[PDB]
Amino acid sequence: TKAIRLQKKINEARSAKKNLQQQIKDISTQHKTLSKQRKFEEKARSKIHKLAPGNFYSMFQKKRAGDSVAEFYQFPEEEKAKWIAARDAYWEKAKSYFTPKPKLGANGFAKYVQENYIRGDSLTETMKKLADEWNALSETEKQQYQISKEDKEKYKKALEKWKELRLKEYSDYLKFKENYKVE
Amino acid sequence: TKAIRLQKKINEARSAKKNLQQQIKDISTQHKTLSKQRKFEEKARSKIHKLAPGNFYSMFQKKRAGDSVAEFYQFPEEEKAKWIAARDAYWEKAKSYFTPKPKLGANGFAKYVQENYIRGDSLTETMKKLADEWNALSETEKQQYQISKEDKEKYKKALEKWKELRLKEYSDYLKFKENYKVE
Amino acid sequence: DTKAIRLQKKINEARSAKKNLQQQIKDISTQHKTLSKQRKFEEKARSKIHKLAPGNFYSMFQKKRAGDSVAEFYQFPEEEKAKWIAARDAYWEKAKSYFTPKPKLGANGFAKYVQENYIRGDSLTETMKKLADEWNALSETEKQQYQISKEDKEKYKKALEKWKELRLKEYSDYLKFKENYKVED
Amino acid sequence: DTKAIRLQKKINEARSAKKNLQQQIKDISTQHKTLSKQRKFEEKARSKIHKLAPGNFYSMFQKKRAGDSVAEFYQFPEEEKAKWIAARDAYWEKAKSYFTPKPKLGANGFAKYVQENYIRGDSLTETMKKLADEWNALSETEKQQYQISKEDKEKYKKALEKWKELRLKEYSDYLKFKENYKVED
DNA sequence: TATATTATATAATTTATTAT
DNA sequence: ATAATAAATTATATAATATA
DNA sequence: TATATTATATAATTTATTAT
DNA sequence: ATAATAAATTATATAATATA
DNA sequence: TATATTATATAATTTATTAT
DNA sequence: ATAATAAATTATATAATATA
DNA sequence: TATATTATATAATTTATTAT
DNA sequence: ATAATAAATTATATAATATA
Repeated sequence: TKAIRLQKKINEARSAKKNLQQQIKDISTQHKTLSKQRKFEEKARSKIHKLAPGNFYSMFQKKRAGDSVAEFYQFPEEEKAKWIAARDAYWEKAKSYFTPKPKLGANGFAKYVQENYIRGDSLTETMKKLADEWNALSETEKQQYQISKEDKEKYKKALEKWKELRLKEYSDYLKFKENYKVE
Repeated sequence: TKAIRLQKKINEARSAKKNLQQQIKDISTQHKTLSKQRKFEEKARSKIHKLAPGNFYSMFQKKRAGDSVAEFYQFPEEEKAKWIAARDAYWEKAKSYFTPKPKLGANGFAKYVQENYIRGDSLTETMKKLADEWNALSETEKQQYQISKEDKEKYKKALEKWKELRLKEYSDYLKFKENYKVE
Repeated sequence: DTKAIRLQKKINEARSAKKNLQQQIKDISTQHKTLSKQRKFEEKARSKIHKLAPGNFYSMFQKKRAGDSVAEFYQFPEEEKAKWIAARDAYWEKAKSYFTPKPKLGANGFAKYVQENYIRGDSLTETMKKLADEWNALSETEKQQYQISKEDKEKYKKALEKWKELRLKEYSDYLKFKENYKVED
Repeated sequence: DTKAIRLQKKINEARSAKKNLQQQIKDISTQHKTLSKQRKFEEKARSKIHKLAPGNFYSMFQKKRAGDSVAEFYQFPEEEKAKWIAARDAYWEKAKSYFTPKPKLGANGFAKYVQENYIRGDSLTETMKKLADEWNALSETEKQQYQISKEDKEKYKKALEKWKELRLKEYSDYLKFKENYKVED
């Protein structure tokens, strides 16, 4: 019974080590899923940039993309212009899917420049002169040029809803890009 | 909440690994205890051998045992004989603590030699002649020279009780040997 | 004999070879941390120089937490605030003297078209759009004229190399300045 | 450059050195199993030769389980049993011919006293006890006469060495005999 | 550094050996 | 089997290396 | 997928037992 | 040493688990 | 061999750059 | 800010090595 | 007991925002 | 580019856990 108890403890240890191995594999699988999710959310909110024409052409050739752009460099002017116009129509359709990111309000000296910039001024000269005016302000004079807590929370709410909808917009864009014929 | 769940799984994994480390240390400690127990039970049932005189002398000198036996080799005859007589009295007292192991009954050809050996015979000649007689027996003639199942189970019961009491006897002997003054 | 003799020799070689492996693992770990420190320093020595905020200036001279330090700087009077701002500005002049601004690469393609063909315009967005229309109406060899030659590219390569070098020494001198700078203002 | 160059060289040395360590671990494992097989064979080549049981003899010639084989051998008739016993005995004579019995070391101390001073006795236990009384009544130099000289010890050392050698060849020949032995009886 | 190896230093026990 | 001894073998203890 | 464990299934060896 | 065995112990092989 | 590294091969995206 | 491009940087995919 | 992690606390840098 | 900031992001340091 001494060795019986000891073997019983050995068997519980081997079972416990098996449960640990399963939990490690479960956290690894879930971690890979969350890493893919984070990558997707990063691309779905990124800055939308007009696709270059070579990348368009490699999108439409099932050969490898690099060689396709290389062959696109040697193209004549006429086929190159046809590809560029088709790429531009695709660009209009593509940018349609996305909503531009909510901008935050001008604050402090930025708001001062927003209010006291007058049309037809040297930007460097106006910025420096406005800076000299701004620096001479007392701290409560500056404190009235800040964004209220109400507008800050409104921008928080708008950025939050946009962080949501850019996910769905990006998915719709990806479906558009996979199923887009030149036509 | 994705990362919340994932971290929760990571924390359960670190707790589970801690429980596993504790269980491994528990089985290691218990394993060492059982190994000491088995060693003790092995010595408590071993064959009792009369202690050599040098080992006696090293028992009684708190210097290291090997050097003590080495100094005991160079001893004169008189002190050597005093140590040997004291060791012999210790041997009588020591062998008193132990019960000799139950012998199993003679079986088969051994029992045949037990029954047909007659006093004053060449042992090699009697053993060989009895072997020639034995081999010529039929299988049921041999089968009556075996130990009955009843006596086999009786020897099992006796060896079992002895395996028990040799533990207690050995412990009493160890207490005797630690607390024994020559006197 | 020789079976056990060979076996013992290999067992000794493994224990020595295992110590050698353990040493290389910590040495490559050491060099990896060192080369990373080397990277983050050469990165800081080349970044864009930004005028230190006054709260950060005030926290530089107090051996306390930076958050607590800037919080104490916000509640300053207007005069004390102006004195710290003037001291921070004298510091910033002395600091920006140490650095060389990064060499820019030449304008290429449409950027060079704007650089060569920009005429003063009251509306910049219409001006850039008009230059875009002129550029797009150009042929491919007309556009190809507006690219940077290999000579200008290699000159910028050597300029960026010498600058990446010298910014390390500039940053080292700046750090010596920042450690040994008494407020004095 | 050279920071990363040195670091990459050490990282490559560790991965090669790690393969070298993995190889030595399995090689020392291989040699350890091999040297253990070497030990168990030289051990079997020198053990005391015991006449093979008839059930084990019968199981040698059947490609079945040994327990089942001896069970089939127990239920044999007396005549068939005698035939197998005679065949096993012819086998045992042919087998024990292959081996040399182990050289014994000379009797020493009280054993040599018994070897030199044993006179025929009807009661052996009283005889050994009487020799014990004669021995114990001897002085220490009288006892010291009855020990084995260094010359006889070294002769036994060389004899045991040559025997430990030759028993390997004897056991090898016996195994060739046992593999190539047809029952024939 | 606790806590397995390992190893190496020392003591305890068994074995061999005589005869039978 | 009785019986006695060194030698060999095994076991045990303590120190060193190595691995959690 | 080799390759330590490990475990356990089967066989091989050794032991004990008579007498002494 | 003589000799024949059941039984106990050890060794080897085969199958399963597991950890490189 | 599943299943982390890693690495190396290829594609996607951002940056710099002109003027302001 | 507008706008256009190669180049650089980053990210992604696939293949190889290594570690459970 | 160094020494990877790791985690999290604090500080440093960069970004965005106005105009353009 | 000019310039001043809150805020966001990244980097560095300090403290805790953990695995050599």
